[PDB]
Amino acid sequence: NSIQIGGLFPRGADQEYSAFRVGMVQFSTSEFRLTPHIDNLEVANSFAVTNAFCSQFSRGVYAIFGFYDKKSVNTITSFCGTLHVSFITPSFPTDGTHPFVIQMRPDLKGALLSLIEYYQWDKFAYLYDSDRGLSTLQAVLDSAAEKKWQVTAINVGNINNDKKDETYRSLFQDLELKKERRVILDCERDKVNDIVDQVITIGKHVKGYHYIIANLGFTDGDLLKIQFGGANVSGFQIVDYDDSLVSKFIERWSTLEEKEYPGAHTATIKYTSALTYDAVQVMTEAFRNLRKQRIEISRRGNAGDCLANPAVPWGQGVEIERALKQVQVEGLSGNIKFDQNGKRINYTINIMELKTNGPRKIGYWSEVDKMVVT
Amino acid sequence: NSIQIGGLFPRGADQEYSAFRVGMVQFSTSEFRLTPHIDNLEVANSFAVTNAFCSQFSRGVYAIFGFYDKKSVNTITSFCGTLHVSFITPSFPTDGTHPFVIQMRPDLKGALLSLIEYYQWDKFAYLYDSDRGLSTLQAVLDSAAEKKWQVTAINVGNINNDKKDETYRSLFQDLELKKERRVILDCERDKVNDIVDQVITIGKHVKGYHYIIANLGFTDGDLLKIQFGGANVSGFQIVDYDDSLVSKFIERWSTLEEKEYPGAHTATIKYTSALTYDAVQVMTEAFRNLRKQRIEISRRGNAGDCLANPAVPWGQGVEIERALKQVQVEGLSGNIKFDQNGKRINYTINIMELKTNGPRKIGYWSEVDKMVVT
Amino acid sequence: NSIQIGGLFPRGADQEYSAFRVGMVQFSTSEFRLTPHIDNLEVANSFAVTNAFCSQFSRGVYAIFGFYDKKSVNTITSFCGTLHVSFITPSFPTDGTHPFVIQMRPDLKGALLSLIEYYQWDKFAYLYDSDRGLSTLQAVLDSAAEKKWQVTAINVGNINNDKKDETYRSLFQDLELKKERRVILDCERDKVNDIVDQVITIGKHVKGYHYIIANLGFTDGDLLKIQFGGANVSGFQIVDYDDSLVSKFIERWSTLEEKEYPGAHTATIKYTSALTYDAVQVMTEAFRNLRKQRIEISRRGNAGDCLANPAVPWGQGVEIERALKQVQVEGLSGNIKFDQNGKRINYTINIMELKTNGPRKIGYWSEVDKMVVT
Amino acid sequence: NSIQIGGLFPRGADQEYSAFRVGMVQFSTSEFRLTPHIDNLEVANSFAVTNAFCSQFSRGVYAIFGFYDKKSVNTITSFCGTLHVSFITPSFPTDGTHPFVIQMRPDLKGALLSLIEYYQWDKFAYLYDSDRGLSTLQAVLDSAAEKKWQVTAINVGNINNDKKDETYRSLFQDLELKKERRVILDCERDKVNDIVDQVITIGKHVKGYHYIIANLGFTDGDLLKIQFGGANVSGFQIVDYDDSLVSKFIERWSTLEEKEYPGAHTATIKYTSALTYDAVQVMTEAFRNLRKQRIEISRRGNAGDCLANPAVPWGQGVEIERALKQVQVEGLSGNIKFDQNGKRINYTINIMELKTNGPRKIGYWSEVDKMVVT
Ligand SMILES: *[C@@H]1O[C@H](CO)[C@@H](O[C@@H]2O[C@H](CO)[C@@H](O[C@@H]3O[C@H](CO)[C@@H](O)[C@H](O)[C@@H]3O)[C@H](O)[C@H]2NC(C)=O)[C@H](O)[C@H]1NC(C)=O
Ligand SMILES: *[C@@H]1O[C@H](CO)[C@@H](O[C@@H]2O[C@H](CO)[C@@H](O[C@@H]3O[C@H](CO)[C@@H](O)[C@H](O)[C@@H]3O)[C@H](O)[C@H]2NC(C)=O)[C@H](O)[C@H]1NC(C)=O
Ligand SMILES: *[C@@H]1O[C@H](CO)[C@@H](O[C@@H]2O[C@H](CO)[C@@H](O)[C@H](O)[C@H]2NC(C)=O)[C@H](O)[C@H]1NC(C)=O
Ligand SMILES: *[C@@H]1O[C@H](CO)[C@@H](O[C@@H]2O[C@H](CO)[C@@H](O)[C@H](O)[C@H]2NC(C)=O)[C@H](O)[C@H]1NC(C)=O
Ligand SMILES: *[C@@H]1O[C@H](CO)[C@@H](O)[C@H](O)[C@H]1NC(C)=O
Repeated sequence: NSIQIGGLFPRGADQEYSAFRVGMVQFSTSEFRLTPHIDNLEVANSFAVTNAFCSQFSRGVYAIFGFYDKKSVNTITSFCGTLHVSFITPSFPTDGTHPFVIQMRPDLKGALLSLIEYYQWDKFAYLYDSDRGLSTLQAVLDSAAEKKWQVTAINVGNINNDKKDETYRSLFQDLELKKERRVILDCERDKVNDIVDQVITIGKHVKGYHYIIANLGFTDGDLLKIQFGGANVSGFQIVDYDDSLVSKFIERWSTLEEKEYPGAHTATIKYTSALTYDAVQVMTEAFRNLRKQRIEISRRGNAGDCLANPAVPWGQGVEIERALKQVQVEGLSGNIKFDQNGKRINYTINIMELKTNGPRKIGYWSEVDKMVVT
Repeated sequence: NSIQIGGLFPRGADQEYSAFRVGMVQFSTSEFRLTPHIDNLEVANSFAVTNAFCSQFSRGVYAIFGFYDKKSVNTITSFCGTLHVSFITPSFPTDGTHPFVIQMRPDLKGALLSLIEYYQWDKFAYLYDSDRGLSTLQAVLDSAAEKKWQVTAINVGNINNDKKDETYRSLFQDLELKKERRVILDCERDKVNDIVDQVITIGKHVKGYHYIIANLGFTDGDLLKIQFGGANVSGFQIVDYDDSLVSKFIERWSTLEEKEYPGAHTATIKYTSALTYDAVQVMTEAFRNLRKQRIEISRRGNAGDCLANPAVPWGQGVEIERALKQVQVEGLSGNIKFDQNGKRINYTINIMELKTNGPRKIGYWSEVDKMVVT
Repeated sequence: NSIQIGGLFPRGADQEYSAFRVGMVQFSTSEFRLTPHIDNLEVANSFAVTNAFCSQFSRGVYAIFGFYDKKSVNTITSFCGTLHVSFITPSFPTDGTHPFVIQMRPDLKGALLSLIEYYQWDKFAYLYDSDRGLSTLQAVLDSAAEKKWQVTAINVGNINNDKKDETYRSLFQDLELKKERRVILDCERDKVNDIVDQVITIGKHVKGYHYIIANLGFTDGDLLKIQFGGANVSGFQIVDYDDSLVSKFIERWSTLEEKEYPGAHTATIKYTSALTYDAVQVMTEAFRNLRKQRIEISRRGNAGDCLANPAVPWGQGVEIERALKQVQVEGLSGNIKFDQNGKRINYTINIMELKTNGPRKIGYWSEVDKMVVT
Repeated sequence: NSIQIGGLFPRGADQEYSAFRVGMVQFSTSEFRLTPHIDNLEVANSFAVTNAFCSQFSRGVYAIFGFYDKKSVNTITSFCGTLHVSFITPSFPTDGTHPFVIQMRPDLKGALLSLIEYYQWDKFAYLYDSDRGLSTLQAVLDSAAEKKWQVTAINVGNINNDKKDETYRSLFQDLELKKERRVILDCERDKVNDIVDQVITIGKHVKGYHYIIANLGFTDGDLLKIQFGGANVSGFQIVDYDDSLVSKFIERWSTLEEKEYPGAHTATIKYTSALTYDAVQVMTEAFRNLRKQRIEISRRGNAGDCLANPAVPWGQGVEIERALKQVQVEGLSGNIKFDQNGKRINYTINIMELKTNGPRKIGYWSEVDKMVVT
């Protein structure tokens, strides 16, 4: 017995595929090994996404894995809900419940607002980018209306990097004359690097400037640049380099080669690859459970076409979904347990503060409890 | 001749289809005819939208008319840009550049900001509905940062229709706490109607307050239940009922046998229906210019499917776009001229106020010239 | 042993006839049965009233139930007092003392004056209607002269359904001129509803005002519109929904259907229909008491003619009157007991306020004890 | 040329019947005669009024003359407007439009308010009775709210005679609370006489106190009982004993004995009798106009009864209305012209002021022209 799945990846994501492959070989059960059919593409292009989805569907697949973007999420969820097909993804959670989706990335509004309240903040600048949804923006606006914060929201994605050098100085002079020292960067890792580059270029990271990063990849980017800048820099992390699971994994990982396993001859891993590992873990766990419950959801014939009207659902997929969301596992990202919808719950996020010696875990946040300090 | 096209109407757009039929019968002639294949659907279901698009593309149409929403726009844009088939629509404009799309609804951010500057506001509230987009919210936030305002933003989209009575009351109570007299509603017609009902109920339409309907359909809502409260009320209009063309159209529209043409026996008309009328007009003019240019625009049953891998378009489509964006004509919305990206230009927006003796066009706004008073 | 009676109802009073039947079946048989002959008619047309009265007196009835108006009351009073035929009615009591008339409606003047003294008013407005008499107006004017008040009286009855909005708006504007915030409506359900709609339209139900509905139908009106405006709204009630008999009756009453029992599938009930039910109870009790006293009230022959000269009144009629003015029971309206003139006594009027949570009683008013607080 | 009519008179009306006979004489056209069937009754008893009406309608009458009060007017209006039967009366007009009713008495609100203004009044009192309608009271309160008056209204018709000494005493003492020196008396003849008697008893008839008689007969009561005292006293006069016609009539009125013509040997005549005279005159004139228009209105004791179901009128009746509301003569009351409703149009009232010498005509009030000076 062997289950066939479909994988969707962007054009330029080597480390995530490396993690997927190493997880496949590690967790490979001689009882049943998985056969993934891979499709690389431009995740933003919804046409290519739909073409790939239809191709995987015509191949008779029970579950799909891959990333989605802001311009490719609604079609994904709609297809999954209409065909009752399972889509696993470490990408940003959806702006609301969406059945038949497995979110391996935890929310961030909670821990972020907790950190804010903890540092006793009342005024700051939220520099955001429309890449992972705008739920955090709406969340902070609501919490500002609640606690009466004088927050200033500013988008940066529409600004061309070419012309985004003079407007930068303009807005920074505005912040200086307004004394907007506190900032929150809800942007992508690459954009975060670009912005810290511009900052080091202007040197506006003097004492008082308390920078916060609204992402889980704190140690992923470059922080040795602002290490000794005397600037309050904070962030979150989801993978703990302290536990033994992560330690043995990173051993076996950095002990690899960048020839057949790109982006794997180092230590600093990206939370995306860790969530891919955990997703392979949960997938094999759910398939083992389905095989042990005496349930054979194996389709006799091909699932057929996607655009074929009317919709052609099937209950074995509903059982698959109920199986994925009936799981409780450990991985590089900590504890893993989903609710009835598909989100991830019972998790912990390690808060980190940048210092001269380097980053230090200054506490942890969870859902049952608020932010904790150690 | 006889040229066929498609229509992607929602389930609940009757006035729009009525105006579509009206334009079809009026602008029609013997030079050729327009054959629309219509589809009434759930416009948020990206799966259904994709099915309808692929269908109308298999039939070999030359263009498409219809609608979309935040949960269906990227699919349409990518499909049209990959297949080079055009797509006309009165729905909200795309937050960016997108080819093979003709957007009939002009932008609103500019006129809104000009009006706010005219009234010289510094601290106010903004009630938005996530279900329609947030570009305007982001624009106003940027302008506030650049102008030191106090914008209290609030989402009213997640509010179901089962208990949306105490929610608004608590909301406006909280606003009264913050001493919020000035408000801006960026919502559809039904939502603004409900909000106004609750305002009246809590008696918040009296002198001292202000309201601004961030929509081109000012006189389309039941603006009479508040015309006598005593509160400032401003808004925007795109159809000028004091023009010759609008009156000559109403002469035939108010006598249309509503049973036959739903939502027709009246003198009011939603701006979506007017933009649909203008859309029929512009596509007719474009195909007429094209047929009168000595170009072979013959297309046979050689399209087939939409998921063709590789996906090859037909190069004649690019011509239609070049001809659909080279139209400079007048209609219910006023002047109509498009740019290279499909957005509208050289347009006018009548800034209206509400007085006890009815609304009155206090001024006009444009993109080349800022707000103008009279 | 079926006892014949008559009934006079307007054209539009169906809830009242429904309650009449409910009562006829509740007290159906103690030692006998009843038999009503109904007549619907324009009650303000004294000609039809006279025709009905004469037709019923010809059928040899022992009593009569029905309504009247300001312009159909002297006819009833005279005919009854000359022919010795009782007349039970919930309509407005007479502007004086008249025999052979049982007025089931209590007087509202005393409680209204006590309430006005309680709120300590000195200058206010009184909106009256030429519908049920001006006795209240005369009483309040006299008490004003005796207490140095400033009453602004306005008639709102002699206006058609063609300029209502203009009339009410101009009226309340004239009020605003005098800075009048305290108002008293002596109108009925329809008029108060219209006035409330209009005052909401102009926004005068907000904090800083005070209204008093001078009718026992406080809850019977639609107050849900102004429950949240923030303005005082006082009123009177005669049926305590929080009682035992009222609760059992409303349980038995809301279960019925609007097909056989119009206006009998709700939780509320107008004081007119409640008084109708109580009147059925009164008539039953009186005739049963007569049967207990062993009185053969049978006619020796036919009643005769309604206009016979010399008009001869059958003596037994007098005794009937006594049995109607001697009974004391407990019903919806409360302690039902009459005096030697037909009026009501030992009654209780529950004063009510409209708080945001809903109409919550504050006290009660009696004839021996003035307004009580609670 | 022999017409039978009906007359309704109170039990105690002498001057009115005397004038009726004198008029039937002075207009006994040799062409045709008017045979009256007279009925003396208690006009405050709707039963007797209706019985008499039916008796006269049975004997085949074409027109009916008589009086009524606030307790018998709606009966008359309904019976007439239903059976299409004319009813002439000098009694108080009807508040509204009631067809088939000739109202020879002019209204009084106009001249009354015009006088109030001509004397520059701002605050005063108004003692009325409930026996002739509250129209004047309502008009006064309306024009007060419109002209910012401080008016103290009182009802003095609900009190007996023995309890007047104390009641009137306390009433006047309270009236002096606001130091009232200007009062209006909209009462009957006996009422005003008792009022002025109690006044002189209390001694408040001295200068400073201004009284007004709100009626047309400011010559009949004790014009001299309170004359001496220099106290401002005013009044109205519909008749003018100086005119030639009135003098030629009074010359015979006085000479005429009292036995066969009770209440006749005098020089002053209660306005009711003058209007009775004018009524006979106009009825003769109308029947003459009809007999001249070559019209047959043959009617007799065949029309049937009053309570017939369904009450059917007869066409030839309506014409008589057009024959009474479309005539014009010059009698005691002056120019007589009616409208489509039945009331007068172009009457000329005279004003009178009392001095130690006697009454003196001040000016005259009309409908088109307001008060006038001589
Ligand atoms: C940057 O990081 C340093 C790390 O220690 C922060 O230092 C201490 O942090 C607290 C809170 O994070 C600061 O204080 C608060 O103190 C003010 C009084 O100044 C009080 O009103 C507030 O209620 C709150 O308790 C404190 O000033 C700061 N420094 C010291 C010497 O304790 C620092 O706050 C972080 N932010 C910046 C802008 O440096
Ligand atoms: C509703 O609209 C009326 C329009 O009359 C607004 O009255 C407006 O009143 C304000 C008062 O602050 C005026 O502002 C002023 O101009 C004078 C003279 O330059 C200046 O000295 C003041 O400091 C203030 O800036 C405003 O001009 C006037 N409207 C217009 C069109 O001129 C009323 O405020 C509006 N209601 C609300 C709630 O906004
Ligand atoms: C409305 O109701 C409030 C609360 O009952 C009234 O406020 C009272 O008004 C009197 C004046 O008559 C004040 O002395 C009191 O302090 C007020 N509060 C209380 C708790 O008694 C108010 O007057 C009423 N009328 C209006 C127009 O608001
Ligand atoms: C009573 O009548 C007299 C004259 O007949 C009125 O008198 C003068 O009238 C002018 C007109 O406004 C007033 O300004 C004077 O005050 C009047 N003089 C006096 C001595 O009163 C008078 O106004 C009338 N009213 C009263 C109450 O006497
Ligand atoms: C805008 O449109 C109007 C109407 O067609 C036209 O007259 C005007 O020239 C246009 N503006 C420009 C800049 O072309």
